[PDB]
Amino acid sequence: LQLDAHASIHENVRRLLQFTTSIMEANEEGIRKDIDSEFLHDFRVAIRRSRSILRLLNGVFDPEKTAWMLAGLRELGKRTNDLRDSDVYLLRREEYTSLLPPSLRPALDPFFSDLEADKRLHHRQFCRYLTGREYSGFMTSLKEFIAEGELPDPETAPLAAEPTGDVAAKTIRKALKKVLVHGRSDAELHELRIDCKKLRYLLEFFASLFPPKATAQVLRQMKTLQDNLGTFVDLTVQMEFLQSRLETISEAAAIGGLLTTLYRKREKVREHFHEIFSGFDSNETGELFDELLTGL
Repeated sequence: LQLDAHASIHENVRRLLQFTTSIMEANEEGIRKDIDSEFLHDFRVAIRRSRSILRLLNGVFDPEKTAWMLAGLRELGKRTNDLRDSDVYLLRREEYTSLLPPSLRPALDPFFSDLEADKRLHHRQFCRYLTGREYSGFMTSLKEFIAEGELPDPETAPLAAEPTGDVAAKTIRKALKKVLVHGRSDAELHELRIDCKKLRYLLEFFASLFPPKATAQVLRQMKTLQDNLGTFVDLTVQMEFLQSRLETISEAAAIGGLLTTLYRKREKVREHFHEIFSGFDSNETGELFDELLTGL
């Protein structure tokens, strides 16, 4: 993504949406033809990033347009959830049967055949949504709206006319601050993980304003904090799923198996958090951001 450093933040956020919506549209065929699971993944990342930035930078667009985009994107994202789960868990097939004693492994067959049936249903549901008018009406209106370069009423869109550099340095700095304030359980790790996502999204949005070498230095600096939190949440999610699948004797032993194995690992991940954040919460970190943001 290529930003104009002296353009208003309204201009640069529009450029972001142009970019992310073009990703959504580019990935529709691969999803519909079921080429592989990466297409839906990239489609979801584009939505998540759009929603995140539009919310972090509230006041860049007219308030009615902002709520309309956010509500539309939220519902679009929601539409992708069931199909994404289906792809995701089927992809864990080799891995899941590898955690189990060879005696519990065959009891996972009905579980994966259920997943394949779910995949078929969700694929059809989502494709029917992608080829309908509600989706295409939304996307057409969205593209049309993001083509509008004219600045909105600054009374109710007070951020729109501000210079990007200013906004970039202020928002990143505040996002880093939130991470540290908050880092200094379960609920603490879930929240902190979102703090880091929000920081990462801003970095990736604003990257073309920086020298390449300091964006990477900063993202490498965050990487183990983000790996910790991301794995901890993903395992929680997996456990929540496997939990639910139980309510619906061999198969039960197998899932109790996976559940137990993932709970174990999640506690180890947990235990290693404090070390990692304490290493991130350093004077060096705060300098690396100084170097990134200097002169903005």
